[PDB]
Amino acid sequence: CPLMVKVLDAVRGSPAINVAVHVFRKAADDTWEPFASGKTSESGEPHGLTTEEEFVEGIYKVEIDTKSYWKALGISPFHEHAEVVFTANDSGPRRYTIAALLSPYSYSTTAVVTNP
Amino acid sequence: CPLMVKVLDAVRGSPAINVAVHVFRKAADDTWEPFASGKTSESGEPHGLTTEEEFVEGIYKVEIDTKSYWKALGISPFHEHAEVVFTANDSGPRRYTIAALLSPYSYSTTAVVTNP
Amino acid sequence: CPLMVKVLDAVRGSPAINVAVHVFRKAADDTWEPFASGKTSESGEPHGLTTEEEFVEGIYKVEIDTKSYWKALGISPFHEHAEVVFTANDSGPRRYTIAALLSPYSYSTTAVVTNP
Amino acid sequence: CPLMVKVLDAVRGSPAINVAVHVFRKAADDTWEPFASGKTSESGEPHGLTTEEEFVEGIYKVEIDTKSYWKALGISPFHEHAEVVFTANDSGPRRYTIAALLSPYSYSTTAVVTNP
Repeated sequence: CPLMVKVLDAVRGSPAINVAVHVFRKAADDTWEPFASGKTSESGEPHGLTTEEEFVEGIYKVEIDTKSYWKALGISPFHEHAEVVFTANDSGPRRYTIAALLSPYSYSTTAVVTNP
Repeated sequence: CPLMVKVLDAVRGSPAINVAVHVFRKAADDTWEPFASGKTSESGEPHGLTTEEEFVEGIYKVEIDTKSYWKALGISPFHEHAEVVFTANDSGPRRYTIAALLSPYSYSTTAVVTNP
Repeated sequence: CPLMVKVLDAVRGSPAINVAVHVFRKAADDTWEPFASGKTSESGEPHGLTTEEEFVEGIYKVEIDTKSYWKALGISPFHEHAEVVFTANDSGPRRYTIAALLSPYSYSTTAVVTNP
Repeated sequence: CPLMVKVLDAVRGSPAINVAVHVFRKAADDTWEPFASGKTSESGEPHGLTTEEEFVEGIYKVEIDTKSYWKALGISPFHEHAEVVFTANDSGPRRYTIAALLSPYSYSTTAVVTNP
């Protein structure tokens, strides 16, 4: 898969299960059009966000719904969500893995880009 | 100041000077209204963002312009920008410190909230 | 595998290839005895550090040689190395994954523990 | 002060008060010699670690006692402790700020070095 997102819970030391991930694409008119949507599973990854034939070049926004993940566990988090905005496939096809690591009051993101 | 943002460079080990930071406030109408803006100075921070009587309750979005700091250094970074979205002063007035730690391909955000 | 370490490069957005990882075990006499040794490969993981039959309970030290990885690329890093000290298998058998994310002047570690 | 260490709590969003921090100095003989020690106060930092004429060139190891801060809060954390090992004042005198950001299962360290 061209796009992979991994979400980790830094307070409980495990993958963040059922975190909602929404991918959008900046559409011609500077509008963000909905491009993919999933919920992480056990592993911490949402399955099959896109395919290599639809994952065209563009500016994608990956938005992770962090608020809801810590409110169901009883914690009141600082952020409303986590988002990553990046230009993809501009210089040619790559595979991107976005890693988010969560804590009620901090989050880190890292991209690991590869040449298929 | 009620809102302070500190931006740091993890490649060269110093504060990121002249990063533009913009603060918006979600307006009645789900609209983001510009509410403050500044550049990081020698210490890694934009001065005077706002005042304790302007900083009222609301959903605030802090946008750090990441791409322009790495590009001026010869680096082609992953992210378009960095943004932090949080609900402020809900519970009563506090002092928020946002810290941003930058690398071409990764960034962390941490919030330190202080007593009303 | 019971023990897995993943090392990532936050400045170049890829796995850290050829990073030396040494695992020790606090031996009866508070001495650290050498327990395993590897070098990461493409993926960012050293292969086969230990087996489930030797990975007994104990206090393990995972030491990552970060200095050498950034000096060969021309950068002069802040830390001499990165280390993670943890108690393993105390409450029963688990699988531990240690993730280190690197930058000349910062590093983060995260453990993702699982019940085999 | 030439050496300042700031320790922060990522679960509750505040500085970690009363974390014990110890600084050692690798002695002639590859020996670690105790060289300073303190507890984080209300602001997340131990005061007076050392003085500009005691802080000379050398390999320094800063050890943050992580396990005891999480255990006093009812949390059973992953790491025994946190340590930062760096060569100081090599190149001439500078001011180092070490920041530690804690979560039960993850920690980050960042160094901010300032002009001789």
